[PDB]
Amino acid sequence: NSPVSVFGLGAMGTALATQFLRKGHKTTVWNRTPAKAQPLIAIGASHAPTIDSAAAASSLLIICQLDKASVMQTLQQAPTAWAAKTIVDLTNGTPAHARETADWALAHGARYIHGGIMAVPFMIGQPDAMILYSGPAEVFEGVKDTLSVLGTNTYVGEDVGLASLHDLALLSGMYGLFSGFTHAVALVQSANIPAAGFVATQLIPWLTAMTQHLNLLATQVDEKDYGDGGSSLDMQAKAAPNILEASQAQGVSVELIQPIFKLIERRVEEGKGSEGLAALVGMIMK
Amino acid sequence: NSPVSVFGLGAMGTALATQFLRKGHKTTVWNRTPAKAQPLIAIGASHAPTIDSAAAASSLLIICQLDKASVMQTLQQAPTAWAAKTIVDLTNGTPAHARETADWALAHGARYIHGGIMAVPFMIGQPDAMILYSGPAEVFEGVKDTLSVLGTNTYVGEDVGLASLHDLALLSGMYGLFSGFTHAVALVQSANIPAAGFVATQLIPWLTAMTQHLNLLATQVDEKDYGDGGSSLDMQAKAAPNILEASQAQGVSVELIQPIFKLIERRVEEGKGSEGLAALVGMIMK
Ligand SMILES: NC(=O)C1=CN([C@@H]2O[C@H](COP(=O)(O)OP(=O)(O)OC[C@H]3O[C@@H](n4cnc5c(N)ncnc54)[C@H](OP(=O)(O)O)[C@@H]3O)[C@@H](O)[C@H]2O)C=CC1
Ligand SMILES: NC(=O)C1=CN([C@@H]2O[C@H](COP(=O)(O)OP(=O)(O)OC[C@H]3O[C@@H](n4cnc5c(N)ncnc54)[C@H](OP(=O)(O)O)[C@@H]3O)[C@@H](O)[C@H]2O)C=CC1
Ligand SMILES: O=C(c1ccccc1)C(F)F
Ligand SMILES: O=C(c1ccccc1)C(F)F
Repeated sequence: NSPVSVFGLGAMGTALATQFLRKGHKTTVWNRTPAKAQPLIAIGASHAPTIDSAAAASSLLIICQLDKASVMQTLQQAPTAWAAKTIVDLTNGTPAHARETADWALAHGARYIHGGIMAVPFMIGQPDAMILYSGPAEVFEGVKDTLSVLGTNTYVGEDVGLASLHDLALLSGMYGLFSGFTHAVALVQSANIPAAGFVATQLIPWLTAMTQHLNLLATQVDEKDYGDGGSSLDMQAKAAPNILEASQAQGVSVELIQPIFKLIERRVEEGKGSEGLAALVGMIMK
Repeated sequence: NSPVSVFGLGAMGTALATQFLRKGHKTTVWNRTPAKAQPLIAIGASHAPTIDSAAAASSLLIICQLDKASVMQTLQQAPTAWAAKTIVDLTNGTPAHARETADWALAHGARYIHGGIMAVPFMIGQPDAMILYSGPAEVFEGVKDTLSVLGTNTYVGEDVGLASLHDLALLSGMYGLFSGFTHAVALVQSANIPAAGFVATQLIPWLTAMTQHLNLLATQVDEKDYGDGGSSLDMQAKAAPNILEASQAQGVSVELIQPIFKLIERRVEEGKGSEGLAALVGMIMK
C-alpha cells in the first residue's frame, strides 16, 4: 500500500482520501483552507503543513481541486517539489488544460497523467464508479493498481487531453439527462404529483428504455444514415408543440427543452423530416 | 378476442394493428390515405372502405393519427358512427386536447379514454412497452384486457387529461436525454471516436448511474430541501465553462446544453450555490 498524497479536500478529494485510508495507504492530505483537513485527520490522514511537505510524503500525488487555474496555482507555489513524482490530476478541465498542465509538469521534472472522475463522492470505492485516464502509458501502469481502489480504471490513450474529452462528453450527456429530469418533474409537480413516486415508477423505466435506444441512434450516426427508426422528425415536430403548450398551461418554462425542438424543426424545414434523431449530431458539428 | 378497429396506419398504428392480428383479433383498419393499408391487408387486416364502416366493425375503436385536430377531423366526418362505442384515443396531445375530445365524444354518445404510448413502434407487444390511460375507470376496465396485448397498461386516474400530462412529462425527460446524447456524440465524433462504441461502452453506463441518481434528486424536490449531495452548484458552475469551451474548440454548438448551465449560474447568482441540482425544478415553475 504505497503512500499517497491528496491535494484538494473538498467533497470529492475527501472521498478519495477516505478510500485510500480504508485500503491501508498512508494518506497525506493538503488543502488551501487548512480547516477542511480536520475530518480526515480524525480517521487517520497525515495533514501536511505545506505543499512541499505533501509532495515529499509520497510518489503518487493526486490533485482534485477546482479548475486548471487552481492546479497551476498549487504547482507554482512549490515548483521544485514535483520532480520525479507522479502527478495524477483529477481536476475538471478541457483537453487543452490537461496539455498545458502536462507541459508544465514535464518541464519541472514530474510525470503526469490526467483523469476524469465519473462518479459523485459517495460512489467512490463502489462498483459503479469509473475514472478515465490519459497520458503516457508507462506512467499510468506505474500507478494503476493504487488508483484502482477509487473505481474502475478506463485508460483511453497516450494523448494527455483525451480523458478530459471523454469526461466532458459524458458530462454533456448527463446535463441533457438532468435537463429532462428537471422539466419532467416540474410538469408533474405543477399538478401536485409526488416527485419521487413519479420518478421511480414512470420516469426511470422510460429513460432506461430510451437509453438502450441510444445504441440504434449511435449506429446511425456512424453510418451517416439517419433512418426514422419508426419515429420520424416530421412526427416529432407535431408532438413538440404539445409538450410546449402543455408546459405553458402548467406555468412551466420551456427553456431546457426548446433547443432540441428548434433543431428538429430546422431539419424538417431543410426537407429532411423523413429522417430520425441521429441526424441532429451532424447539425451541431462544424 | 374481440374485434378491434384502428384509425391511423402510420408507423405506430401499423404496429398496433399488427399486434392485434398476432393476438387473434379481427382487426379492421382505416387510414386517410388508403394505400397505407396494403401491408396490413397482406397479413390479415380488414380494410374499411369508410370511417363509418370501420366504426361499425368493432366496439373498441383505437385512434392513433397525428394530433388532436386530426382526431376531431376523423370523428366529425361521421358524427353518428361513434354512439355506444369505446374510443381509445392514443394520439399525442395536451391534457386540454384530451378533455376537448372527450367532451365531443360524450356529446355524440361514445365512451372515451385517452392514452399515451410510451414505446416506439418496434417495442409494441414487447415487455418494455407501456401505455398510460385515463378517463372513466369503468370504461377502461371494459377494454383493458384487449389493450394489454400492446404493452403494460398504466391507468393513472379518472381525469381524461391525466395520461397526457404523464406522457408529455416522460417525453420531456426523453428529450433532455436525447439532447445529452446529441451533444456527447457530436463531441466524440469531432475527434473521430466511434459513436456506437463510445455510446455502448461509456455513455450508456454513465447515464445508467446518473439515472439512478434521479431518485435522490426527486426526494429532495419533494422535501424542498436541495442538498448538494456532494456536488454543489458552485462547483458545477466552474465545470460548465470547461464543457462549453471544449465544445467551442471542437466546433460543436452548445445550444442544447447552455440552458441548464444558465439556470445553474442563476442559482449561484441568487446566493444558493451551496445547493444541489434539485433546486432547478422550482426555478422553472410558475
Ligand atoms: N463532486 C462531484 O460530484 C464531482 C466533482 N468532480 C471534480 O472534482 C473536483 C473537486 O470537486 P468537489 O470536491 O466537489 O468541489 P468542492 O467545491 O467541494 O472543492 C473544491 C476544492 O478545490 C479547492 N480549490 C479551489 N480553488 C483553489 C485554489 N486556487 N488553490 C487550491 N485549491 C483550490 C478547494 O479548496 P478550499 O477548500 O480552500 O476552497 C477545495 O479543496 C472539481 O474539479 C470537480 O469538477 C468530478 C466529478 C464529480
Ligand atoms: N412513432 C413513435 O415512436 C410514437 C408515436 N406516438 C404518437 O402516435 C401517433 C402516430 O405516430 P406515427 O404513426 O409515428 O406517425 P406517422 O407520421 O407515421 O403517421 C401519422 C398518421 O396520422 C394520420 N393523419 C395525419 N393527419 C390526419 C388527418 N387530418 N386525418 C386523419 N389522419 C391523419 C396519417 O395519415 P396519412 O397516412 O393519411 O398521412 C397517419 O396515419 C402520433 O400522435 C405520435 O405522436 C407515440 C409514441 C411514439
Ligand atoms: O415524439 C414522440 C416520440 C419520439 C420518439 C420516441 C418516443 C416518442 C411522441 F410524441 F410520439
Ligand atoms: O459537474 C460535475 C458533476 C456534477 C454532478 C455529477 C457528476 C459530475 C463534474 F464537473 F464534476
